[PDB]
Amino acid sequence: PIVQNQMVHQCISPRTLNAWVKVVEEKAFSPEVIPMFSALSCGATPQDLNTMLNTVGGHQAAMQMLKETINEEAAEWDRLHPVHIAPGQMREPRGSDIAGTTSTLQEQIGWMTHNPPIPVGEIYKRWIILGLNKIVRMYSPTSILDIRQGPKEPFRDYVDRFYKTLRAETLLVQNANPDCKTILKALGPGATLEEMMTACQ
Amino acid sequence: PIVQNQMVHQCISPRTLNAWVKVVEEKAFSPEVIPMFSALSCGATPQDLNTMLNTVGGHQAAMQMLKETINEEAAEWDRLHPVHIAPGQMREPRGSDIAGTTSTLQEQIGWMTHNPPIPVGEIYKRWIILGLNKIVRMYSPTSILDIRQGPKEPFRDYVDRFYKTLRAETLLVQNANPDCKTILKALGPGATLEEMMTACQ
Amino acid sequence: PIVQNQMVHQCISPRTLNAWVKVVEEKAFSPEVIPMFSALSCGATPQDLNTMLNTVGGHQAAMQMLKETINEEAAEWDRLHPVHIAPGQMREPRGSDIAGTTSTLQEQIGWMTHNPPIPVGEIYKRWIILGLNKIVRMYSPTSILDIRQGPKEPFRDYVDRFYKTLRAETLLVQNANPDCKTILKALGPGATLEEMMTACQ
Amino acid sequence: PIVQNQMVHQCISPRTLNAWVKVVEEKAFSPEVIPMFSALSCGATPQDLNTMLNTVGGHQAAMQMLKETINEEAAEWDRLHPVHIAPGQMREPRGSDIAGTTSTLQEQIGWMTHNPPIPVGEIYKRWIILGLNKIVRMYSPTSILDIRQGPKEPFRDYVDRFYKTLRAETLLVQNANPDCKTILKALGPGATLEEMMTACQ
Amino acid sequence: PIVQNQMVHQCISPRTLNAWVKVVEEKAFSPEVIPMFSALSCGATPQDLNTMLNTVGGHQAAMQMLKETINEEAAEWDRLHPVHIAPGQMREPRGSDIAGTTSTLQEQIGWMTHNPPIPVGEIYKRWIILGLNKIVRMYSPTSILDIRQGPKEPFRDYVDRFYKTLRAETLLVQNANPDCKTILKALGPGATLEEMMTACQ
Amino acid sequence: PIVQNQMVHQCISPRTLNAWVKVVEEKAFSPEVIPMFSALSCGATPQDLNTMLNTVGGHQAAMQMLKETINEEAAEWDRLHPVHIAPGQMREPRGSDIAGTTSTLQEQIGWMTHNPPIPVGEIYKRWIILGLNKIVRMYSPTSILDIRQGPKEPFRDYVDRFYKTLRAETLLVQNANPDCKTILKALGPGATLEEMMTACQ
Ligand SMILES: O=C1N[C@@H](c2ccc(O)cc2)c2c(-c3ccccc3)n[nH]c21
Ligand SMILES: O=C1N[C@@H](c2ccc(O)cc2)c2c(-c3ccccc3)n[nH]c21
Ligand SMILES: O=C1N[C@@H](c2ccc(O)cc2)c2c(-c3ccccc3)n[nH]c21
Ligand SMILES: O=C1N[C@@H](c2ccc(O)cc2)c2c(-c3ccccc3)n[nH]c21
Ligand SMILES: O=C1N[C@@H](c2ccc(O)cc2)c2c(-c3ccccc3)n[nH]c21
Ligand SMILES: O=C1N[C@@H](c2ccc(O)cc2)c2c(-c3ccccc3)n[nH]c21
Repeated sequence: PIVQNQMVHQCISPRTLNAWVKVVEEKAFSPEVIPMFSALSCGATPQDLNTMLNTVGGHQAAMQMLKETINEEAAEWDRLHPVHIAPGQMREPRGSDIAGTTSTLQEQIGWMTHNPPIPVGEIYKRWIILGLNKIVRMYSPTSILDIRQGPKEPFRDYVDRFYKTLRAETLLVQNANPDCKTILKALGPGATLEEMMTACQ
Repeated sequence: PIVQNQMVHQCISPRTLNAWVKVVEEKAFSPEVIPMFSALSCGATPQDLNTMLNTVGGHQAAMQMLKETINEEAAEWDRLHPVHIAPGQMREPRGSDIAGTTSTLQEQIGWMTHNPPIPVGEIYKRWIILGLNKIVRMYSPTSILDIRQGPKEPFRDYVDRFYKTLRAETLLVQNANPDCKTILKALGPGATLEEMMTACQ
Repeated sequence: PIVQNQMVHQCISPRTLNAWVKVVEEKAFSPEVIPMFSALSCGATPQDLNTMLNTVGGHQAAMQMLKETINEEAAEWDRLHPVHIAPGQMREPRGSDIAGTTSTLQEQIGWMTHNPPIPVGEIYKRWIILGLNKIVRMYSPTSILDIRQGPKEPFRDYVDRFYKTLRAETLLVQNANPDCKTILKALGPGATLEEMMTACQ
Repeated sequence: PIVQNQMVHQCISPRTLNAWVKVVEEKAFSPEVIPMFSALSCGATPQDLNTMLNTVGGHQAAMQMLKETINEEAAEWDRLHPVHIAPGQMREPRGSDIAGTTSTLQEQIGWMTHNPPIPVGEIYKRWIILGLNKIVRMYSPTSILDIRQGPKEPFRDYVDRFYKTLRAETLLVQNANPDCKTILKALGPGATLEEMMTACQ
Repeated sequence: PIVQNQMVHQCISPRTLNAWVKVVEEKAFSPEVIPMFSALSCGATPQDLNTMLNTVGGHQAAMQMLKETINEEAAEWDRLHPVHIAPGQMREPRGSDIAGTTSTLQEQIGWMTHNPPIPVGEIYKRWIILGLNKIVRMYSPTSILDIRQGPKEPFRDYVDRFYKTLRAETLLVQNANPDCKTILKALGPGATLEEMMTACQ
Repeated sequence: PIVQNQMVHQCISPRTLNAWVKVVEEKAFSPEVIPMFSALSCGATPQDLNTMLNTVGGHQAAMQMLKETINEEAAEWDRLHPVHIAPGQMREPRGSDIAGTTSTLQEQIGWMTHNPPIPVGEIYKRWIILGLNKIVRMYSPTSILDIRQGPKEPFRDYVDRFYKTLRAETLLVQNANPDCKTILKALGPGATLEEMMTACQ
């Protein structure tokens, strides 16, 4: 990453490398893996972002889809900012430069700590997370329509499933079971989730 | 977080990220998870507080209730402090800015290290903990009325349960079993818990 | 904690938070948990001491007894030092201020690093350890009178039990078994534990 | 490694040493072990690169092949840059010097931090990774021709295998099973992997 | 401990605290626990040395013997250096001061960093290790006389046992079995252990 | 160790202490334990090298052989450099001084950071590794002559064993099984291991 000591490059740590690999192995593309990726890639250069993605062993269908999303975003960067060199001067980053493909670490360090800074780490991380959210949604096994409360299912457990599915992807009342549904209609409109959950406790 | 080096931003650590996720997985909304959250979010920016909350995989009914509490507190912040920009000047944080929704990391860094400082990390953490205490209370399985000492239950074990339930949520004497209750009445008023626990040992 | 960088505040660490919670879970109120608590709370502010105590999940009968001891010590602090404010000046800490109840972190930082320093961290830690020793003694299952050497028990194992019990709470010779007791009387007075343990090997 | 404090030598860490050894033990020469090696050897001297390779216990057929690749690259370095000494002056690194065989740590430190720098760590790491990719390819058990979708195999699982094999080493459509193949031909040309994977969901 | 930043006090770490406790739990008073104790107590104050000893849960017979050895050494310190105060001046450390019993942390910090330094940490550690070696020897289960090579025991395994016992507490040839003994006598005098071990391989 | 802050002494870490002890316990005197020892003892003083060796619990036959090798090297140091004191001046290190036996930590710190430096840490580490390689070779269970490819053994597995044995201690072709041997002779002379391994795949 780049961090303060002045902004300087620091090695990505064994802890960070390990953390990311393990979260992917344990959680796959569960929605909460996105904020974890983002946190572990704090201050990350494009080389670091590529390093973290490369260390993943499985899920190569997903990694391939991620490359496609990244390519799309790179072509849009080049559409918006066409790259136009003078000796010892900073060059303009194209799409592939931001994705760490055609840029060196020094060039990446140069853009990020420049004044004004060109945050190629954050621009790339945005493309990656955009791609990762597309995968999270695809790998979501259940539609929100299929999430309904079972006759003996505690209301809490049903809501946990409802917003879990919704995160990946008055309907809550519709899909509640008959008993709790009657209690919820009795509360009327403008009832908070807290009040609903207490009412069906 | 923000810490001293001067106040500067530091990345949230893999240890901290991991610690929080594991405590939630192991303890759910047991009362003691609140002080742990608060300690792990020491010096935290709103982005950090959102990051920690986002990394939680389950409990989305609870996370939804937390958003509701946060919204309520945000509307009260905007009621108390209406946001009213001049070039290169610091803007006033509204409710959603404190919750990290409509504020950047730089703006957050700017408010927190300003002189005088606007501690948006602590103001937000207060809203979160307020919401988290509401959940702790809701998920408490047992009422204090139902906590009574069994005929062969050691008095210590009963008191452990009594104050455990009470933390989530002369009654102690009333709910004691006949044998220990007689010993406790014999001690009279103004007996400390220590003396009570020794008397029924 | 407060440590040198100048004396400055540092966040309590995930390692420290975890260490304390695990020692309590594994050892409960075994005597050796007191020196571990004291070591893990090195340089601790009252907020830190409260944080460590709060993160404990079980043992709420004990935590309640601890509050009682702390209250007693707070009332004695207020008896000895009655608190008597001038703008931008340091105020005098009362009992509840030392216990972190009515004091902010800044006020705590202010007292501790002041010249001359008012060590509210150490004064509070003393009250806590005083309370913790009272609990260690209470939860000690065996009296030293009941610790006696079994007919086939190695003398070493018996002494391990004898001083273990004694830590929580020529008697050693009296409670030794007949065979080893005769050997010990033959050594006469002024025999060291080493010589006793060798003589009954 | 060499890192900023000025560029200075730092010891390779127990965490780093352990990380590398464990990844090799768990993953052998799975493709993703290359980016992990590269990340763990960030800022590494030739001595460090040799240290990491030496700590590997098994896979000595592979380590021998790696030496061969390294020798080949060393002979090409000597072909391109023949080494031609003056007292207290820096000497020119030959092939074996870059590979850490005939160079001391001080000489390595000297080349790397020189102005202009001769990055012997990165030049050597390139030779090593070049050798490691040759092994990854050799130890790949399956040809991409043999990767075909089973009649009841989810399309996602088949693509995971397809790009996994391809990483080690409209064919994707050809090797799909009859049912999904018909759906894919119906999409026409220029369909993204995302659309293909959704179409066969 | 005390370390360089100038010599300043640093908190004993959770890693260090944990390491010591675990080594004692796993190895008891195996000989190699002494050098581990010494390494973990590097730069340690008397308070730190007492902290490490206090955190040990079992082995209170041994800890009691350790106190006895320490007392003996303290009385010898007071015999050699009788303590003879002037305002704001450093006082002379007596036996109990070195053992951390009657000395504060500040006084300990004062002696250790004084010029010339009075290394009370090292003087105390010497008393402790002297006591610990006495225990290692006592808890050694086997005499070296009883260590003899079994008829089918590999010579290496026998020598491992021989020097293991010897560490706790031409004899090696005498106690070797008939077959290997004849081979060893054939080597003559002045044969190294290496040659002996090869000869009986 | 000694490291840069200026060259200053730092405590050997719990991580480092633990790492070494565990590698010995898991790998004994497998060849790869030598480079691990060397890496973990980076910047080590003789006291540190002795500390690491002392913390090893088993293998006392080997540790004894190591002392013998060290003694031999010490006598050669004294043969080459006879030690010949002036107040407050640095003395000349003899054999036993380099081995940490008759030298203090301060004297060791003094030699190592002197200008010009006398690297007693590296000179001693060389003696130790020289001794450790002698043990690795001795404890190697299999001769390279006994390593031959089984009739159904994959060629890769055989080569792994061949160079494993060779590390501890056209022969590769001779010891290959009939089928693969014919393929290898057909390749002719000057075939690389890569080509051989592919040819017998
Ligand atoms: O140099 C690299 N550029 C990206 C990359 C590589 C190819 C592509 O079509 C899009 C992005 C990448 C990746 C990568 C790996 C998995 C998912 C996304 C990007 N790894 N290394 C690189
Ligand atoms: O940008 C964010 N703002 C909050 C948030 C998001 C929505 C809302 O109604 C209240 C607060 C939040 C959260 C969040 C997640 C779980 C519980 C509480 C807040 N995560 N990210 C953000
Ligand atoms: O703000 C606090 N003050 C103490 C406290 C709280 C109440 C009391 O009667 C005595 C001390 C405390 C504790 C606490 C918890 C368990 C045991 C001892 C003190 N946690 N937070 C606080
Ligand atoms: O000093 C060294 N130089 C390399 C090396 C050693 C021999 C060779 O033919 C090529 C490279 C090496 C290695 C090594 C070990 C395994 C794989 C590759 C290089 N370990 N130490 C050294
Ligand atoms: O303040 C202390 N002084 C020593 C001590 C305590 C009593 C004694 O007779 C000798 C040394 C000690 C110990 C201690 C504990 C176990 C073994 C050796 C010393 N713990 N705390 C203290
Ligand atoms: O002070 C010491 N000097 C060495 C040592 C001790 C005796 C000897 O004959 C050779 C070297 C050593 C060792 C040691 C232990 C195991 C193997 C090699 C050296 N531990 N402490 C010391």
